[PDB]
Amino acid sequence: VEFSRIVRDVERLIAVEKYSLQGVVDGDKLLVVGFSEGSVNAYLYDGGETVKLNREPINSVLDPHYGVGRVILVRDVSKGAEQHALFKVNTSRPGEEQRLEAVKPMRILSGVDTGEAVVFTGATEDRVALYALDGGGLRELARLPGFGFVSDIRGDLIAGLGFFGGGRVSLFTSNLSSGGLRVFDSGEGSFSSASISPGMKVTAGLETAREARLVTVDPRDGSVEDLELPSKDFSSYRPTAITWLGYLPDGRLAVVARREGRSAVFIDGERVEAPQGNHGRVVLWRGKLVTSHTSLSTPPRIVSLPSGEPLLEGGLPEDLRRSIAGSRLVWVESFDGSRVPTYVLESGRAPTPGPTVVLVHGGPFAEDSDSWDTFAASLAAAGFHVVMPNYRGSTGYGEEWRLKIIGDPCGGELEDVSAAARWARESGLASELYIMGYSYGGYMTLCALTMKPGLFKAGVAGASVVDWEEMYELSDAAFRNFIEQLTGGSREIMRSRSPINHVDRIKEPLALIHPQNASRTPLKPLLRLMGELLARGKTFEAHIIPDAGHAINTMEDAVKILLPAVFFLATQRE
Amino acid sequence: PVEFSRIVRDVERLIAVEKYSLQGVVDGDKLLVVGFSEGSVNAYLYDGGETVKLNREPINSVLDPHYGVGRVILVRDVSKGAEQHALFKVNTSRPGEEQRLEAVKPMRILSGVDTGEAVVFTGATEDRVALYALDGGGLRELARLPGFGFVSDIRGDLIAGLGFFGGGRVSLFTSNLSSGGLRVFDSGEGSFSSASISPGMKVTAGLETAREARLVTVDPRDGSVEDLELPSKDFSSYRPTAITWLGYLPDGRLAVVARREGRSAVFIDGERVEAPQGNHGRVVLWRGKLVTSHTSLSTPPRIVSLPSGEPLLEGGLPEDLRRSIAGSRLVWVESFDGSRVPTYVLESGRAPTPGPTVVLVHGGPFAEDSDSWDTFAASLAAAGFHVVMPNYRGSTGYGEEWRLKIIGDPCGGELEDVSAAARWARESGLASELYIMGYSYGGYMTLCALTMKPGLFKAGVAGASVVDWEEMYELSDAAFRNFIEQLTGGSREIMRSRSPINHVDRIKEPLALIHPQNASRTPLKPLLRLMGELLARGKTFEAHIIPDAGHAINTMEDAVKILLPAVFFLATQRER
Ligand code: NA
Repeated sequence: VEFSRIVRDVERLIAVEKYSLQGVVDGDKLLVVGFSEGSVNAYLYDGGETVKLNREPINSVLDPHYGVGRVILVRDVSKGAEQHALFKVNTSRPGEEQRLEAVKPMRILSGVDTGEAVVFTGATEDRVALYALDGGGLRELARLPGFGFVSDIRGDLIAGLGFFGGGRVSLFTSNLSSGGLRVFDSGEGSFSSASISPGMKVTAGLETAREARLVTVDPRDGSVEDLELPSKDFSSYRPTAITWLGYLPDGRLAVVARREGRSAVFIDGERVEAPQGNHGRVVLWRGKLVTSHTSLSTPPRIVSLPSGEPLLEGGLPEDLRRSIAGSRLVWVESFDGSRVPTYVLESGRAPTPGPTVVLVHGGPFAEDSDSWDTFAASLAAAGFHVVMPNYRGSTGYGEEWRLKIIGDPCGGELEDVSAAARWARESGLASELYIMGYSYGGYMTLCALTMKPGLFKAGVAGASVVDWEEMYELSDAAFRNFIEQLTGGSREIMRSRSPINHVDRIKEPLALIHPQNASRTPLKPLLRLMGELLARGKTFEAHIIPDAGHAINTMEDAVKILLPAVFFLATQRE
Repeated sequence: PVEFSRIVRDVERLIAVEKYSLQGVVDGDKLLVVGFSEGSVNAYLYDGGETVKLNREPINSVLDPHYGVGRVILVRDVSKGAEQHALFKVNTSRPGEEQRLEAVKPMRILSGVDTGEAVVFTGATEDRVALYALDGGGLRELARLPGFGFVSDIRGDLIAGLGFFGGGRVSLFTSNLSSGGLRVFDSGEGSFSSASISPGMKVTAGLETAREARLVTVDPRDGSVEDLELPSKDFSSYRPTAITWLGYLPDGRLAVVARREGRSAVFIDGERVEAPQGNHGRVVLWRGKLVTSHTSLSTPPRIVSLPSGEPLLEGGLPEDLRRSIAGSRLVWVESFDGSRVPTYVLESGRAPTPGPTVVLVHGGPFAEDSDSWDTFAASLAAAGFHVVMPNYRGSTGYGEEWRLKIIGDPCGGELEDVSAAARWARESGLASELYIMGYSYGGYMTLCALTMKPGLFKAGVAGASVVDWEEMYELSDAAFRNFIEQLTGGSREIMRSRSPINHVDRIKEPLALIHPQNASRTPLKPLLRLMGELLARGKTFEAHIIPDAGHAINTMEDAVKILLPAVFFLATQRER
């Protein structure tokens, strides 16, 4: 088909600037970070115009207290390095950077700038520690028992989140003046967000096996109670996650919470009209609410609420814009009676019924939400509708649903994926069906083509697992433990659920995209698969790529990993 | 930053450009052309400024028609690129309706002629190469051939052809439609090159000797050979080194296309006929005028009238792509033993001088880089690489002696010629950095260069490559087993010692492997073993295996998939 058009469109989708809202600084300017093709810059936004604060690209910026007249840039000390330096920029003098020399190179994990002290967590060779940098120099407030993140500061009280053991995220506090550490264990749940009330309590999002709650943790005694808000929109929403929360300067509590792959914005419990998708932090700016917004049809952008009008968004050309046309959540009926929550991104370049890709997510412990995805957008741009099923094993729909995969790889979850394909069929969406996925999704491609021949017209398997038994034996102890958990410790399940053992059954074209030198997705087992495919007469395409990396950031990453899947599907279509 | 979308747009347009091959004259004076158009290889009748498509699904070729026959025999791969072909008849009055010739099971069809009453062809199966005759009554094996063999011409009961029956030498052969059998004629002077049966039932053949070519008359009844005297001396004074094609026209005149230094000339009964600079194919008589094909490094294959040179059918390139070729030249590179390697150089209008340069190594090995259109070289020129195309020993076009030097010595003197062309590029001031790329025997040469000459090139692209002579032999059809024997001088030691899979530890440069999965000449299995070795020995590489495709690419999509990875790879290396 139209190869150069697909490439031009992929270039634009890769290059589109994506924005996140960091806070309000200086006198009522938005601090926003923009990401374009693996390059991060920080900006002041003030009504139409953006002004870049940093010189060379950065990693991130620390969280500013409302109105502070400076920004703290976090920047990799080397190309790719996992160690950082801190640089201050005065908001009145953008582009002029002052290296914070008192802070040696370390892995900067998080931070908040009070305007009087930069309070941050960092990992060195020796430790993870909470630090404060002020006029007198650098102080270590506390050593932390593992990775921790500062969430908020009000006066001398510091609140944060810690991966301090037990499998879940604890809350912690420290004191700006005297340091120390107080940890508040999350019990059956896991803390997701925290902000300090004007009354010096820690409001926190506490995610659980089912619904998330908003709790008040008293830092004087560790008492935890459900926090009741003046408006009951938030509690009647029944969130499963709490993304972020924060007190606004007027003392009202802003909460962003999620359920079923989309978020909602609340101010003192009252829900605010917001564009469908997912949202980030909320600020009050010139007396109006502002957030970031993303969806399957919309790259991360800054919007005004309640209108949803974009204040800052990357440009896509009209033609590409119209190709990526609208997302929706459908509950697909599987075999169990179970209902598989499935996102659908419609293509403006495909008729209905049209060519449809079931794009299976990796993990498996991950979620397909209504959030911008370069892969789904590229497929839509190339004239495919995209179906993204949260097969059992997925996160975002409670622990019971995630746990269903355990013991049963290439079982119920493959039935869920197949259920989503039949639904695409059964609803009038799909004229023809393809499967594509990476990581566990690549494994699902192979499982589909082996266990459900005739379901899909062709399949793309990226960074797939081909044989659990071999993998278990090749692997490091972390990955070995996962394989042991997934398979229920049965060598018999390792074998029967391994697609290399069922190559005879494949009847459809298969494209393999695979890293040449990735430690946890090794090439040898894939060479075996290809040998098995060739021996048994099967149509296959293969692309073996050195240094594939682990995110599609640049056009080069896309050309290596995404383009071959798209060109392969486009040629299989016609 | 690599200009990916610009590269794809250029590569797609250069692939897409229509290309034509002249095949004969059928029915009511209609030209029979094979054309790449609408993204695939098809067969067409041309007459009265219009084409009519004969086939439905894409094809590979057609059999040579006798003049005025009322059908065309399509040759189509029915094995998704593995080159097991079937034959399909189309009546010229009913284009687009195909009758499969079911009496011929799929096999590798090598050549053929359709008299209108007998379809005569050569084909290779697992156990033999054979000359076949097919009629309304059935299929006959006229003779088994001791190697690759090709039907050249039929007049009456007499069949003439050419055979690779030993030592890289080409023999003439005859058979009889009525009675079959095989007579082989070998020259002690060189190799026969094309053949056509005179009205007097002699076989006129090109004879390529050590350093020149000439025309001879072979009497098939007693095997006598004499020089053919022509009524014009232009041919003889032209001093050709190779014969491209010859054929008797219906009016009895003898058309000869002969060449030297990678450009051809057209002669009718010895007389030189004005033709566009480049290379020409077959000459046909159409409505009393001469028509041939024409190509050059800047000119995709087209069909032209002689002596005007005016095209009847041609594809056009847009100005931007036309300017991306700044020029071409033949240079003579001095090799390791003093031999002068005739080397075509395609200068990019998009590269500085000195600039990034690709040594693009031809396949075969019995093939040549000439002043003839090369899609791959044009794509490289468009992506900002100069292209150096060396006629390493084993190449055609420069005499039997140069061609036969390769026999028994793969990855020997011919690799030194490739390496000397590379050195010349750098030493002459053309090349700022050097890459190697090739397909088939050319991909063998990439692998041989990176194993035997580490550090000469910055990076290599090996497409459809020979990896291991030994395993390829075991997997080869009767024809290819024989050919492999000839190339290796029958030595299993040469088979091992000259296979790059046995020298993977020596590789120091980045390598891109490209291979059609159903390639039946250079199979995929040894490539998978090469990948295992590269991995075991900690070498960095990328690989691209193309589905439902083989050696003979006949669609735009498969061409894009075999070419684009190479250009992307080289573009990226250039920024390294
Ligand atoms: Na997703």
